[PDB]
Amino acid sequence: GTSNRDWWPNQLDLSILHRHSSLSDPMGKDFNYAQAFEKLDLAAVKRDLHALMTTSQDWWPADFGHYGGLFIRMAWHSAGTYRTADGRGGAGEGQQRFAPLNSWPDNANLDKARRLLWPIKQKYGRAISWADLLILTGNVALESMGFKTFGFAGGRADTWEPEDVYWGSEKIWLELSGGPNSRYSGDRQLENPLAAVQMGLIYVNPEGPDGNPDPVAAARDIRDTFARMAMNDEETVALIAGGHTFGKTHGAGPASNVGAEPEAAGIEAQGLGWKSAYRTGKGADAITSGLEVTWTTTPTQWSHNFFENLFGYEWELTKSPAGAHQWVAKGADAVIPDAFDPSKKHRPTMLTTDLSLRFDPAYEKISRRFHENPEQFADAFARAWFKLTHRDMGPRARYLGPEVPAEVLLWQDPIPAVDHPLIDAADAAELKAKVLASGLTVSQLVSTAWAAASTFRGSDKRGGANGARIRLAPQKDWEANQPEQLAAVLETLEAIRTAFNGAQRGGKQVSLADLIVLAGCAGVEQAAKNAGHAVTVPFAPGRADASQEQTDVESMAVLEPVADGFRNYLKGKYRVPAEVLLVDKAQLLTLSAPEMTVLLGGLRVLGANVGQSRHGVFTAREQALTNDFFVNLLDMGTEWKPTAADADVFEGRDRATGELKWTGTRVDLVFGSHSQLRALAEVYGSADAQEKFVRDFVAVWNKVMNLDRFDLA
Amino acid sequence: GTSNRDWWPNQLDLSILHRHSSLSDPMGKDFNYAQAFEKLDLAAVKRDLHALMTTSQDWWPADFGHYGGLFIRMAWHSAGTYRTADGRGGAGEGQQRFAPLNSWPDNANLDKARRLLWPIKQKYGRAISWADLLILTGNVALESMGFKTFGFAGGRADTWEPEDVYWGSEKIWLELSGGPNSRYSGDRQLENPLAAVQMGLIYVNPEGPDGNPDPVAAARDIRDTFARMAMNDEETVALIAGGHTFGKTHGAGPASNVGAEPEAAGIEAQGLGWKSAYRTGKGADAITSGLEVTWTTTPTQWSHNFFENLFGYEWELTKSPAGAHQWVAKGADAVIPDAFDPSKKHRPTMLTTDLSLRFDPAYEKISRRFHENPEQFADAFARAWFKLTHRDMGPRARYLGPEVPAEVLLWQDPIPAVDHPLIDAADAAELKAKVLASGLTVSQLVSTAWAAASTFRGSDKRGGANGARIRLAPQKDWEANQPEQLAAVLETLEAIRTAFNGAQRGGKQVSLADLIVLAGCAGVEQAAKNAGHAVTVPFAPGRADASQEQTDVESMAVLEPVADGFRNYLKGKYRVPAEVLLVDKAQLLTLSAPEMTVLLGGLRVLGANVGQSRHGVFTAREQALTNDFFVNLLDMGTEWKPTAADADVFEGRDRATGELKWTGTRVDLVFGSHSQLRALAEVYGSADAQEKFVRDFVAVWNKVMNLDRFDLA
Ligand code: HEM
Ligand code: HEM
Ligand SMILES: [C-]#N
Ligand SMILES: [C-]#N
Ligand SMILES: [Cl-]
Ligand SMILES: [Cl-]
Ligand code: NA
Ligand code: NA
Repeated sequence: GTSNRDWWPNQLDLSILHRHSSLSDPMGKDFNYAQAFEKLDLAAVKRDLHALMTTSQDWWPADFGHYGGLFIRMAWHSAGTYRTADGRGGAGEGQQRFAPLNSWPDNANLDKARRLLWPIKQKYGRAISWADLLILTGNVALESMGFKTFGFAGGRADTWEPEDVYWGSEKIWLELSGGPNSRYSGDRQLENPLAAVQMGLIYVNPEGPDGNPDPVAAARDIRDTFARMAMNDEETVALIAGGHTFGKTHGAGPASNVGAEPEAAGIEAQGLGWKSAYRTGKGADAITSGLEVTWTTTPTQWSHNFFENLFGYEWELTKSPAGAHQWVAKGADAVIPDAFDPSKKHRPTMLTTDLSLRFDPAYEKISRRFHENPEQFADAFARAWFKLTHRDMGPRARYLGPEVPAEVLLWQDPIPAVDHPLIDAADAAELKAKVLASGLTVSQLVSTAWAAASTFRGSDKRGGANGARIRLAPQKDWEANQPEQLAAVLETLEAIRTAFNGAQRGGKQVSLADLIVLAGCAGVEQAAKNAGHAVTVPFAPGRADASQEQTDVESMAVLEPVADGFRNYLKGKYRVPAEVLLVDKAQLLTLSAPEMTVLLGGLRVLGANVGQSRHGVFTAREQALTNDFFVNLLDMGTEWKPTAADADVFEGRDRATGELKWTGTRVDLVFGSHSQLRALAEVYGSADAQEKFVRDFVAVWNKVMNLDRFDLA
Repeated sequence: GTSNRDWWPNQLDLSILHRHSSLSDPMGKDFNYAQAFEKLDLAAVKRDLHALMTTSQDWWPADFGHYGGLFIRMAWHSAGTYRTADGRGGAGEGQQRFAPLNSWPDNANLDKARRLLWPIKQKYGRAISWADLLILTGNVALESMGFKTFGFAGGRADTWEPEDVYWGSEKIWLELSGGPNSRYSGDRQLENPLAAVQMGLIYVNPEGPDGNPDPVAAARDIRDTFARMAMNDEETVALIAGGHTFGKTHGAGPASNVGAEPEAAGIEAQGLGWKSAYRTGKGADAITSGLEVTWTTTPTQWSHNFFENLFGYEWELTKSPAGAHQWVAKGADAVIPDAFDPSKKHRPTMLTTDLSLRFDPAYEKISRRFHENPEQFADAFARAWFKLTHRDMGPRARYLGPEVPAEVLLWQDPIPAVDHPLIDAADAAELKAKVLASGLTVSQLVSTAWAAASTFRGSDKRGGANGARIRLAPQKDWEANQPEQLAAVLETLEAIRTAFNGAQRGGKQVSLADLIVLAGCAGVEQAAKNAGHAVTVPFAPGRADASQEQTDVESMAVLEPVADGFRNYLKGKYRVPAEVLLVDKAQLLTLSAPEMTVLLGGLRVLGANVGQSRHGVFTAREQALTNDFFVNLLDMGTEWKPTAADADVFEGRDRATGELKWTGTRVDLVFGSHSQLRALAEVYGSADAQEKFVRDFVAVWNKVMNLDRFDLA
C-alpha cells in the first residue's frame, strides 16, 4: 500500500504531536496512576520479587539459580537509552516493551526477563506500572544480593505506544562507523542528539571501538557516551564496576544460531524472540551478546571482587565460543563458578570495556580509590544507580511511595519548599496592575514569561518557570533570552516584588518565579484589551525561587534553545529545516498541532520574536491579541518569494502592485504551505474566529506556564 | 531517520484506528457541525457562489469568463474517489484538500479552484465545512449555467488529517498496467477494493486503456470503474455527457512545462502546485490533463449540443498540442468558441472516452434515447449528480438544510418512518424476559445481534441493525451469518414480536429491528449473570423494519463480510494476513484498538464464533461474560505452535505435560504477539480487571448496536 511518506518522503510529519491520544489508552479518561500507586502495598510487591529471584523457569533457566544479574541488566537498559541532548529515552515511560527498543540487539533476551515479571504485573494490576516495575525489580535484585540501594520513587505512568525518537539514520543493525549513514564525523565526533556508538547498542561496543579490542581507545567512547547520558567519570566507573559485580554474559556458541528479534518473530513466539538453535537454546547454552565472561567469584552476591580481579591479575586477549574478543587472566586458578555445573570452575575474565577502567589514566585513579575503599565504591554506585533510574522522572514532587530518598541532589534541579501563605485572586489583580503601571510593554512581559516557561521538556520533565532560574547563570546569558532586555525587565519586576512583599502582614509573600509568570499573564490581558477584549488569564501561584548554588550550570546547558520557532529564533544554520525544528519543539512542550498553531500566531503579534524581528509579524497592530497572523498569511492578494540574499527568508508583496507588505521565515510560511497546518490556520483566520482565537490562545499560554507544576497534580 | 516501518515493514499498523483524535481536531470536544450548519444562511452562501462564478482572478483567469466548468470538475472529483467495495473515498469528509488527493495528477489545478473558494469559506467559517462547500459549489455552477439540480443536503463534517486508504501498490504516478505492482491481472481484472485504472486517476484514462485510443475497449473500463463507484449504464452515460456539456480541457503546450504537485512544491507556493513554464502558465495557456477539447458551442450554458455533436459528426484521431490522443470532427466548420479570444473558433472535438458513449453498443442505445429525449437526459443527469455527491452521506437522517429532496431513493437503503409509540423500559424488561424464557441461548442471541449490527461501515455510513435487513435477501443467506441457525432465531423472535404487538393497546408496537438488538442485550445480561455479575445493558428503541423492495440486493452485496475476526471468520484464502483484515474491520466499525481488543475477547467467550469453532474460546465457562480470553491467552504455562495441516491454525499445549489445552487462529494469537495489542491484553487479563472488562465490553457492545442511529444523533 503506497503511502504519503512514500510519495513525499521529505514532508513535515505532524503525527508525532498526536501520539498518546485517548483513543490508544485502555484506561478511562479519569484514571490517575499516582492515586493507584499510592495504595499499592509496595512491601508485598518487593516480597514477591524477592521470591522470584531464585524461582527458575525451565523455558529460561536462572544462571547460578539467581535472576538478579539478568534483572539488573534489564533495569540498566530501561534507563540507559536516555540522552541529555533532548531528554528522550530513559526508563520513565516503560518504552522497553514497545518497538524498537524491545527488539534492539543490546536488549536480546530482556524479553525473557520481562515475561518472568508477568505473574507479578498481573497480580497487582494497574497499581504498579510496567515502567515502575522494571526499575523496582533491579532494586530488589541488588537488595536480594546484599547491596544497599539509595532509595526508590514510583510514579512512572505506563504509555501505550512507541515514542517517536531519532535513534540514528543507519539502515543496518549495529553498523560499524563510516558507512553512508555514519553517526560519526571529524575526529570521532558523535552527531547530536545521539548517545550510542552503533544503532541498537545502549552505549558502547563491549569488544572495543568498531570491534578493535583496545581498552584505551574504548575508554574514549565510554566517556563520551556516558557524558551524553549525564554521567561524569566517577559515576561511570561506579556504574560499570557495580553492574559487573553481578551475573555473567552469554556467548556459548556462534551467533548465527540466534534467530529473529521479537518484532520479526513468528506469531507463535507470543512476543518473545532471539530463539537459538545452539544446543538447548538457553541456560548453559544461552547466547545474548556472544561474549562469555563471568566477573567475580560470587556472581550472586555483592562484593569488591570486580576490582580485586581487575587489578590483581594481568590480562591476555582471547576469544569467546562465538568468536568475540574478551580477556582472561591466564596465571590464575580456576576460581569462578560455573552457572549450571557444580563441578566446573573457570578462570577470571573481563571485557575490553572493563579493562578501560584500569588502562584509561583518569579511570584508573577512580578505580584504584574504589578498590582500596569499597565503602566509597558502594556509596558512589548506590547514588549513581538512583540517578540513572530516576533521571527522567522530573521534579521531586512527582516521586511517590515510602522509599523516596530525603536527600535533595543537585541533579534534580531542586526547588525550595514553600513555607508561607500564597497570594490570592485579589493580590494577583493588584500585582498585574502594578506590572502594567510600571511601563513594561506587552512585548517585554510576554517575551520574558515565554523565555522562563518554555525551557520545559516533556521528554525528561526538566525545565519550566518554577525556580526562576531565568535570573541565574546560564539562562540569563542565553542569546535566545536577550540578556540585556531580560536584565532590565527582571530589575523592574524585582522592585515591584520587593515593595509588595515589604507591605505584607502575616508572612504572605510572592516569589520572583510566580511574578514572572503573573507579569506575562498581565501582558496577555493587556494585549487582549488593546484588541478590545476583556479577558482573565488564569494563574496558579506556588512557584519558588532556587539559588545559584542549587543550580548546576553545566547540566543546565542542554536546555538552551538553539532553535525556537515560537520566537522566530535560530542560533546558527542547521542541516534540519527550521519547520522540522519547530514541530520538535512543540513535541517537547507537549503541544498538539492546533495548540502549536494558535500559540505561534498569537506570539507573533504580541512581539515575542527575538531581536524585535519583523518576520511573521503580519499585523498593523502589534501588541494587540488578534488573529491577524492567520488572516494576513492566508490572503491570496499577497505573493511570496524567497529573497536573493537569504533563501530562508521570504518577501510578501501585493500581487497587483508589487509593493512589499511583509517578510517571513520558513517557520512563518509553513502555516500557509503544509496542507494540514494550513487547514488549522484557516479555522483561526476565519471571520467568525476572533473569540475562539483568543480563548484557545489563553488556554495554551496557561498550559505552557504550568508545564512543570506537578505540585498542583 | 530510521523508523519502526523501516525495520519491520510487515508488522500490523494500528495507527489507522487512532486517526481523528481530539488532539488533531482544532474544534472543541463539544463542537457540533450539524447545529452550526443549521444556522448558516444557505441562501446567502449561494448568492456569493453565484457572484464568484464570473469574478475572474488574474492568477487563474476564468475560461469564457465563467468558472462553472472548473467547479463542476472539482465537485465531481471530490465525489469520484468513492469505491463501493469498502465505502472509502467520496466527498463526505472533504479529503480533497489533504494528501494524497490534493496532489493526484487528475486533481491538477483543482488546487486553484479550492483557493478561489477561500474568501467564501473564511466569511462563513465553521458554519459551512469545506466538504459541504465543495459540493455546494458544484451545484451552484450547474444552476448558474441553466441546469436545475435535484437538491442538496449539508452535514458533511470537516476532517483534519488524511484518511488511511489503499489506493494501490504502484510506486510511479499513473503507471501503466502489468508493472511489478500491477492493479490488473488476467482478463483485465481490477483488484478489489480499487476503482480506478491507474494510480492517481479518478476512474479511467481519457486517451483510452493504457493510452490506446480505442473507444470500444475504453467503454469496458468505464463500465467496470463506474460500477465500482455504484453507477449503472444509464447513470454513467448521464453523468459523463452531462458533465461534458460544460467547459473545456487544458492542454495548450507540452506537459514537461508543468512543475511540482502541491505536496512537493516549494514553501513559497503557499499550498498550490503544477506551476507551468508554458507562456503565461494559465488561462489560454493552461495545461492540466494535456488534452485540448471543448465539447459544445455554448460551454457556459446547459444545452443538448453534446449528443448533437457526438452523433452528428464522424470522428478522426488527432493529437493535442501536448501530444495526447483526442478526436476532431471530420469536415466540420469552426463553430466552438475560444475561451479567451473572441475572434477564434474551433472545430468540435471529443475524448476517446466521450466516443465510448456512441461506440459501445449498450451505451449507444442510452445516448440515442437521450439525444432524442433531452428531458429524459436532464432528469437522469440531475438524479445521478445528486447520487454521486451524496452516496457516502449515510441515512437520510443525516441530511441537513432547506434543499433536501423529499423523494426517497432506493440507493439510500431507506428506513420507514416510525408512526407509533415506542416501547419503554417496562416493555423492554418484559421482552427480554420472554426472549430468555423462549430457550434461545446466549450464543444465539449475541451472534444474531452482532450479525445484524456489524454490517455498518463508517466509510460511507451504510449498514447496521436499523431496518432489520438481516431477515431479507441477501443478508439472510450470507455464510458468515449462518443462514440455518439465523432462520431459527428469527422465527422465535418473530413469534415473540407477534404476541407482544397483538397484546398492545393504542398502536404501540415493537419492530423486529429493535427486538433483534434487544434480544442481543438480554443475552449479554444473561452472560454476565452466568459469571455472577449483575449488569444492565443499555438499549435505545426506534429502529424500523425496511421491506425487500426497499433493499437493493446487488448494492447490498458489497457489505457481505468475507472476513470478520470478531466471529473468527474467513470466507476464503486472501493475500492479506487475517490480523490485517481484523484491524481493517475495526476501522470500518469505528473502533479504537482498546475497543477492538475488549470486544473480541468477550465475543469469544460468549459463543459468537461462526460454526461454534473452539478457536480462541479460551475459557471453561463458555457463555459467561468474563475476561478468561485474556488471562488464558497470556499464560506462559502454555506453548503455541502452528499445526502441520494448517500454518494459520495453532495449538496451545501445557509446556510441562504436553497436553492440548486450546486452539487459536492468527486473529486470536495476534493479541499475544503484537507488542501494542499484548499491552492492551495485559490490562484486561490482570487480577484487578474483571469489572473493567465487563463495563468496557458493555460500552463497546452498545456502541456497535447504535452505529447507524443518526435518528438519535
Ligand atoms: C561500558 C558500559 C557497559 C558495557 C559495554 C557493558 C557490556 C555488557 C555485556 C556485553 C554484557 C553481556 C550481555 C549478555 O551476553 O548476556 C553485560 C552484562 C551485564 N551488565 Fe553490562 N555493560 C556496561 C555497563 C553496565 C552498567 C552501567 C550496568 C549496571 C549498572 C551493567 C550491568 C550488567 C549486568 C548485571 C550484566 C549481567 C547480565 C546477566 O547476568 O544476565 N552493565 N554487560
Ligand atoms: C469517463 C469519465 C471521464 C473522463 C475520462 C473525463 C475526462 C476529463 C478530462 C481529461 C478533462 C480535462 C481536464 C482538464 O484538462 O482541465 C475533463 C473535464 C471535465 N469533466 Fe470530465 N471526465 C469524465 C467524467 C466526468 C463526469 C462524470 C463529470 C461531471 C458529471 C465530468 C465533468 C467535467 C467537466 C465539467 C470538465 C471541465 C473542466 C473545466 O471546464 O475546467 N467529467 N474531463
Ligand atoms: C550491561 N549491558
Ligand atoms: C472530469 N474530470
Ligand atoms: Cl522517548
Ligand atoms: Cl476516506
Ligand atoms: Na525521556
Ligand atoms: Na467514504
